[PDB]
Amino acid sequence: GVNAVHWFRKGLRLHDNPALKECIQGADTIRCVYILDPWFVGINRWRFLLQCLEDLDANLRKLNSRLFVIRGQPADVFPRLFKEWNITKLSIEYDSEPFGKERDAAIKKLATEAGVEVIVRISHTLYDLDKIIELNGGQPPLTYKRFQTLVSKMEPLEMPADTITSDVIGKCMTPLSDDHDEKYGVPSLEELGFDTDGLSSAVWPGGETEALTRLERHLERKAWNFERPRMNANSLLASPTGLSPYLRFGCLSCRLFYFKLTDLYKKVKKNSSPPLSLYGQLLWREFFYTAATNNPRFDKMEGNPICVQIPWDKNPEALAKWAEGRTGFPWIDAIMTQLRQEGWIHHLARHAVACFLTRGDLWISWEEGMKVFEELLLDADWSINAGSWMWLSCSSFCYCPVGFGRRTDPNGDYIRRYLPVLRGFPAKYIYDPWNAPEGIQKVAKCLIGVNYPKPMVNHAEASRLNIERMKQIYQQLSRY
Ligand SMILES: COc1ccc(/C=N/NC(=O)CSc2nc3ccccc3n2C)c(OC)c1OC
Repeated sequence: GVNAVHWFRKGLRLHDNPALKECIQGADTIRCVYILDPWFVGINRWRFLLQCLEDLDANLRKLNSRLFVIRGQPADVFPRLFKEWNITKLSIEYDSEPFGKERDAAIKKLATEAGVEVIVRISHTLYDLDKIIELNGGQPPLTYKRFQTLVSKMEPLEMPADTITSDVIGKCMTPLSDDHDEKYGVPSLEELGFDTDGLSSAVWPGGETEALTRLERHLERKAWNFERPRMNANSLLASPTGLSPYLRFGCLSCRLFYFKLTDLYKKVKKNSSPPLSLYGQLLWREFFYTAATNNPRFDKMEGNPICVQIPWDKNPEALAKWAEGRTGFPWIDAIMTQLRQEGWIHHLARHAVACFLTRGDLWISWEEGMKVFEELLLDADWSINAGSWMWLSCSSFCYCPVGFGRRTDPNGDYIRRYLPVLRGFPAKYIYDPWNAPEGIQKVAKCLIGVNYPKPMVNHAEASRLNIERMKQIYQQLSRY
């Protein structure tokens, strides 16, 4: 009969999954596979992924199916699967990222050689990015405002695809052996080799089920403005309404999010012509995917045509201090600790630690900060992470590491939550503990230089030098 495989990579969901819906159409058997290579990334990313697969597996059970988790690399695994399962249809959600496109072109050639039809559908982005690039003339818009103009002229988005249900599955069945778990089951972090003794309950549980619950809560919060919210101290904490990791893994469809937001706006504001500001989260995301898709050096400075060639410092010791939250600036270190422990920090917290590392204090390449966020951050994939780091560092498209935190959370509770060694300090000194008298340091049981490091730069001197560097660079921008 007709034996189909849907290959999950992103799009880790059953709702709005047109590739999977089309693949099941006219198929006698369906197997959903995730190809896992744990030896080819921080532990919170692995955990989030595994939880996404457990959720997918549980939701597939409802359809008399299971997720097949296969170890290895797609180029080695799919030829054997095509033969051992007699596959003639393989579906994927389209991946616009350069190395994804290259991988998928290689797989499509194997599938062509084996007599397998490849179904590719766009549903990780709102638009066909290639059509945006055609509308701008063959080059991506390199400013957000130009991106918004292009997008506002595009044909309206079609409805998200129907969720896979039993009436959709129909006659299509999944052949299952009794030892499915032993051979195809979702592994634990331990079975990938990680110690989990230090881990607590995940602040960001993976999965489509979690995503659809959060989407509902997110919309209620927006219904009880549609303008960009203002950050306060509470905004720094992970929110039960946060959607960004779910959008990054495809647990939540960006198109379903778009339609629900539009429906809420129309119900609350009573106009069918909402401002594109309603969609800023999704359109910035779409902007960077568009910028990145045809630029295989998007995550690099040298050889990247859109990146200013800035002579960054090379300083592995300062880089590691920043990455490990040992800068001696409690605001910076608390943010980097939350990122390390939980996998998410507020975007203005991102601005602060990125400015500190790059154009503000340490003059280290944005490429280095990007790699750290890649390991630790749940919601930033290759295109978004690179684009955001170039944007922040003034490389394409000055935060005070004391006063920003002090203005955001003057009582210092954010610091005390993530930097316990500093809990004894009073508010007057919690953001600048080097300024506390030796008496206050001793009472706080935290000698600066012993129990918590001294600040790694003088901010005023470092920012003054770096602000002059960036002014001179842009005063001669064509040189760079
Ligand atoms: C240093 O790294 C980062 C720096 C900044 C941001 C985002 N800051 N967001 C704003 O300033 C308000 S608008 C907005 N919504 C977006 C959604 C996606 C991508 C960009 C976005 N922008 C600009 C970030 O998150 C992606 C980073 O992580 C990699």
